[PDB]
Amino acid sequence: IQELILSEENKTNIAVLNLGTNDRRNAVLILETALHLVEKYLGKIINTSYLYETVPEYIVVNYINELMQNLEESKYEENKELIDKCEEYETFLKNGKVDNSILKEVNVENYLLECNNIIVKNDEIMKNNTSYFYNLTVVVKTFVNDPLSMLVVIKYIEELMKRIIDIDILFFNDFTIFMKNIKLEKNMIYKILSKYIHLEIINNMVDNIEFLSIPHVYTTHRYSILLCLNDMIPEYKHNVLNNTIRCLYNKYVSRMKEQYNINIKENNKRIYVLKDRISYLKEKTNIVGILNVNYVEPKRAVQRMFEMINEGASVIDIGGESKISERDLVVPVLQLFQKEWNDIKNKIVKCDAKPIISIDTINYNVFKECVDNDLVDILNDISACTNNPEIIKLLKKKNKFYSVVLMHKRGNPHTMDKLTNYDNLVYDIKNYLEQRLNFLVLNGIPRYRILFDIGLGFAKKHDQSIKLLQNIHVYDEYPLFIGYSRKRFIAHCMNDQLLYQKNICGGLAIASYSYYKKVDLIRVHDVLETKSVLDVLTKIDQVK
Amino acid sequence: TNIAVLNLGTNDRRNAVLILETALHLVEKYLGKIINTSYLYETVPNYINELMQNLEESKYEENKELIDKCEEYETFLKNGKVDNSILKEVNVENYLLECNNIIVKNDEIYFYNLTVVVKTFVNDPLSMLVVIKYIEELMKRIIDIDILFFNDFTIFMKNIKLEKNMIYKILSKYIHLIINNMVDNIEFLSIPHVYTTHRYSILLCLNDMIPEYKHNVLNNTIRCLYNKYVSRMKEQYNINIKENNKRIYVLKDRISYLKEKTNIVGILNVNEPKRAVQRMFEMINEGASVIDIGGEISERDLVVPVLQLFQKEWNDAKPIISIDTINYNVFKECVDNDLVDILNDISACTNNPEIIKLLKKKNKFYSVVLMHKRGNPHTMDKLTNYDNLVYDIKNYLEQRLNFLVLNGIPRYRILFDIGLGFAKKHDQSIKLLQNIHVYDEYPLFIGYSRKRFIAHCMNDKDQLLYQKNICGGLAIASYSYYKKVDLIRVHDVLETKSVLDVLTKIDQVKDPNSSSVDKLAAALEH
Ligand SMILES: COc1ncnc(NS(=O)(=O)c2ccc(NCC3=Nc4c(nc(N)[nH]c4=O)NC3)cc2)c1OC
Ligand SMILES: COc1ncnc(NS(=O)(=O)c2ccc(NCC3=Nc4c(nc(N)[nH]c4=O)NC3)cc2)c1OC
Ligand SMILES: Nc1ncnc2c1ncn2[C@@H]1O[C@H](COP(=O)(O)O)[C@@H](O)[C@H]1O
Ligand SMILES: Nc1ncnc2c1ncn2[C@@H]1O[C@H](COP(=O)(O)O)[C@@H](O)[C@H]1O
Ligand SMILES: Nc1nc2c(c(=O)[nH]1)N=C(CO)CN2
Ligand SMILES: [Ca+2]
Ligand SMILES: [Ca+2]
Ligand SMILES: [Mg+2]
Ligand SMILES: [Mg+2]
Repeated sequence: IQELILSEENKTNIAVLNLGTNDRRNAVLILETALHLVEKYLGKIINTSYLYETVPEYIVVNYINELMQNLEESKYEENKELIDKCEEYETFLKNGKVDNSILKEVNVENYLLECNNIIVKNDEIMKNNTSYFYNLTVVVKTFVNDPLSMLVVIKYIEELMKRIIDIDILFFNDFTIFMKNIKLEKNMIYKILSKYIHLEIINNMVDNIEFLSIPHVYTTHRYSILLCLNDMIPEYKHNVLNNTIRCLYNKYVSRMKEQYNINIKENNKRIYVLKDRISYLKEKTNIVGILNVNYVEPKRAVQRMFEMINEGASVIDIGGESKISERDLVVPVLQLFQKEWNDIKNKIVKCDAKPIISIDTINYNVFKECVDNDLVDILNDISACTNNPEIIKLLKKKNKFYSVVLMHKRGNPHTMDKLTNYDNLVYDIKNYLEQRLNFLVLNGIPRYRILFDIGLGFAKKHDQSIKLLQNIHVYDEYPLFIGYSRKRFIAHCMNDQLLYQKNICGGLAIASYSYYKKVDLIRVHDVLETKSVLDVLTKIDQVK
Repeated sequence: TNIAVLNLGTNDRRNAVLILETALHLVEKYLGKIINTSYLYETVPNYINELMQNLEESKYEENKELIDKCEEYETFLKNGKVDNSILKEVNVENYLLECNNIIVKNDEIYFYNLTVVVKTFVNDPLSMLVVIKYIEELMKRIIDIDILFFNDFTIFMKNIKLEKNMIYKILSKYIHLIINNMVDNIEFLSIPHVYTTHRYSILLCLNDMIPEYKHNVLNNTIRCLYNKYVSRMKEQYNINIKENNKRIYVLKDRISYLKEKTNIVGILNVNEPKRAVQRMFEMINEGASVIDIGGEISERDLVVPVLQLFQKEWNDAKPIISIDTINYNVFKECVDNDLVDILNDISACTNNPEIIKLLKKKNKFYSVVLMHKRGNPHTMDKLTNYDNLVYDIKNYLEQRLNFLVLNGIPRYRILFDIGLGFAKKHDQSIKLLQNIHVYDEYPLFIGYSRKRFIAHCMNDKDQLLYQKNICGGLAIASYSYYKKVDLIRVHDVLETKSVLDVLTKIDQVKDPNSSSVDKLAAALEH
């Protein structure tokens, strides 16, 4: 019992996990706490799905903050170093030569029978007599020897966090396992946990581990699982599966339309996260108000910030970059705002009226200072983290994750207008942003915290800027952020302060278009004007 | 007194209006009364001034008297007991064989169509064809006028030869008075016309006027025959037939394709004539296609000088001029002095139905905006109970169009306005916009600009509300653009033009399938 499980030969495995909660209000917090415990106790997070609000598929407070300060250390070291490839993961996808399973495997026929046996039994049990699920999948490059050991460590995580959180193993390497009548005595659980954790309870866990199925029994039966896997590993084909995850996903979607007339997408919603709350993808065009700092007037800038809030902005994007350092332009403004917002002698109940703060910077030192001082929520990196990818390390704090805008450009402001050739503009830009996302996600950044920005006017001719807008549908599956405001291409569409006026007016046309295209965020100079447009369009859509 | 259905055709694109409207007058002058018209259609298979002055007078009197019913026309539609045919009438199968015989013989090798209904004093379709061919000759493919129906008669006359003596005495019966080309042209006579059920353009026009008509020859109602052709062109040939067979409305004298452009109508609201003519020029330069002038010291004194000064300064890309009046005498003056092109009647011509008489001259037709409202400015906020808001207003406006059409105002010159903010609560104005698609078949003109409902949608204080209200209007401009509203009446022209331009640009796709092509190319690349 103690020989191959606690074997000193350290290996690198690939595991796929499903994370789920029922707590709508705290979903982000619950799930992201689990994500941290996974980085800490299991290995490295190298892929995530989007977050989903999910229809239940049963049939065929702040102690979390205090837990985070009392965690036992892992026996395995964290490494935040950027990686550009992962060999084990490539092997896992292909899906070939890894180490032999230390747990006994079953063949396909045995797996299928045992799996169906569990499901029929479960459908029957459950036919007895509510709330949405919040789901996420993750890929972990794990130092844990085997899936039973991993299940033990996962149950500990579940215990530490305690329906609040459900963590399941969907895949572990290419293994096919069905062990039926597991009992591990308490000392064996202790021994497993001690291999991985500097232990400082177990009583619960003995009861809880009844059997082990790899793949998870419900992998092919739950839409919510297939929905999450489709984001991460669509080309993947496990031995016990009739097809790739993408094919299984697509067939499920059509099976609901043809056999049931249900569009299964309608009540299973994709979620992105700007700060700490759920946003439904494509459900709201958010206004991002632009705050340019270039003079020094930190008091005037903070007044403008407050003006913008009242004018209707959900997000404030501050930037010094377009003598005195960038840091000295932005940090004092953010420090003043932070003070002035805290010294609100108004309703302390009115504290969920705070705008999300975004910083338009490519510079590590500036972002590092803002983050340490709790001055910002989002990184707006116009180089899509290519100028200094080390910034990606600052998006992960132990309990906390930050969101990030990835924008496309070529060159710098003086070389930009030259670098205009594209073989296939729309798709070049899209694939570029997709590749940039794969890199952050490979490096442990939650997929649902990443925003795509085509970068209008950045190494684009005016016709190319227009064409990217005509073809904006290309981002229908993704969180989309655009900045068209006061850019020169608008003017090029119209048939000196009159020219500045027509430009602002022309932007509001793009605000309308964005609204109808369900653009998630628009970065604008003119907040009041934009808010007024969106309000009217919203009201015309509201059927009473 | 007979009921005659005519088709009128031309192929000159530039002068289609002037060609077909002149033909309309000559029909009015020489044949009876126009009591129905269709829309103008573009379908796919000039000293008229000198002619208008030296025109021969009819043997019948022209009365512009309004009517609200026409019993003969109602009997035509039924189709009940009418006067017996004074000509050789064939039966069902005999007509069908003879019909097929002209079709197969002709099957051996842009079009602008308009149908009309005429209450005619002319005794028979053959006599009418004589007057019709004479009408065609006075105007000389330039204009072709056919007889689609004459009462309920099933007629075929196999070979016709008539002399200068016979033709002169038919043409004398109806006119006080060359016959050279006329003798050679009249070969035969078919009632109904041979191509009635065959050409799409004909069925398209007839569906405007007489959808429930069922001639003894034809196997279904004009609508059911129309609807079959539409569904068969899609199912059989995978072609949307409405793509190349476009509906036309006319604002002045030029063709406008229904639902193809959102025109800006600039508001000139008087109370100083010099300042107001400056604003008109400004508005043209900001991108207004139409100017809407309204004073409503007298209404006439506020507006007629401004229009007269404008007309002059222009003589020292012309905007279409619209007058916002319900006053008969004010419109009459403007129209006699060629100062306006359009009547904007906010009472939908119910304040004074006589105003409709002024939308016609010998050579002129003016267009009109019909707006829905209840009451006056002081009472309207109270008059907000509707059985079915959306449908009561549409039917209301449809009844009004029918009335103007019964009286010979061309169908294609009448514009619909829902009257936002007139006897509508804020939610009802919104509901009306939400349901604007109910006007997909019609020329639609709306005015939201600066009205109170815009403000109600929003979540230095009075100046802020003013600014928000102009900006909120731009959202409605955008909506109007996507919904394909034909005209929008606005205060802020530059702003609205800026918005419409950007939206037009976004919509101009150089290659209509480059979207899927580029997608495939990306999918085929490593
Ligand atoms: C030399 O003068 C010029 N000549 C021709 N075209 C020009 N381009 S432009 O006027 O259209 C223009 C204007 C402003 C910008 N940058 C503003 C930003 N735009 C964004 C941001 N962040 C995010 N995420 N997305 C953004 O779109 N941060 C700042 C870029 C292009 C131009 O200006 C540099
Ligand atoms: C004295 O009465 C009033 N009292 C309080 N608030 C009022 N404000 S309101 O915003 O609801 C509003 C504003 C303007 C109007 N009418 C302007 C016009 N509107 C049109 C037109 N012609 C056409 N064809 N279509 C038009 O919509 N001519 C003039 C109607 C309602 C108000 O109305 C004048
Ligand atoms: N791949 C798996 N991941 C998680 N739990 C599993 C798996 N295979 C079997 N189980 C068992 O399923 C039960 C967990 O159910 P739940 O409490 O709903 O997560 C426990 O008895 C586990 O031992
Ligand atoms: N119902 C009808 N209306 C008009 N013309 C007709 C009719 N029946 C036969 N025709 C003949 O068709 C000729 C005109 O043909 P077209 O102008 O080429 O369509 C006339 O001169 C008539 O002789
Ligand atoms: N949609 C959905 N349904 C479920 C889920 C879940 O995560 N999502 N988890 C279950 C057992 O924990 C039971 N049912
Ligand atoms: Ca780790
Ligand atoms: Ca007459
Ligand atoms: Mg579970
Ligand atoms: Mg003909």
